[PDB]
Amino acid sequence: GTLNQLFHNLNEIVEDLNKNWHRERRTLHDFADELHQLVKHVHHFMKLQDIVNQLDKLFRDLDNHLQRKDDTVHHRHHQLNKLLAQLDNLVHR
Amino acid sequence: GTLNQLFHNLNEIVEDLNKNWHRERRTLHDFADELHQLVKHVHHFMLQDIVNQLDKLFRDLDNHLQRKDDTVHHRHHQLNKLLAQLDNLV
Repeated sequence: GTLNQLFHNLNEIVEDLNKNWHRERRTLHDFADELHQLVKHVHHFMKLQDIVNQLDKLFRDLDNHLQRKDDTVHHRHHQLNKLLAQLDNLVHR
Repeated sequence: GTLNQLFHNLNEIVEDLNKNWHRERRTLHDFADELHQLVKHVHHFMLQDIVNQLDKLFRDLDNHLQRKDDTVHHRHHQLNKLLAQLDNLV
């Protein structure tokens, strides 16, 4: 009865979390791509080497960050869904 | 009963969320710091269509990070309420 309240509340939180992740992931992936583009671009222009090198380092840091983000969100996402399904079962029983 | 397993599991999940945010936040702020220093370096170096794009990216990320701080603040305050309530029920 109150268990129903928490389920509702958690379900909403987990949906919100998912939606934010979709938004973040797009924002950061476009971000990276534009970085990529600008690294390609600077490499087409050519002293200016410190700049391109540093952008390349930054592209790869981010790129590395997003891969690990994908894996981490994938795991938490299944752990929260698993848990919501358990709540679902326990409330209605 | 089994609402114990559910509480404990959610506790752990919420702590991991929290841990991974601080790791996240750090990684991206440092990343933004460099980007800024870089923009600021090139600005003084400067064709110049690139500093425009560079300064665009910086605020793109800076915006994202301020937004995130707020979003994370809200979510975690919600999950704290919920856990408190859940452990109250056990």
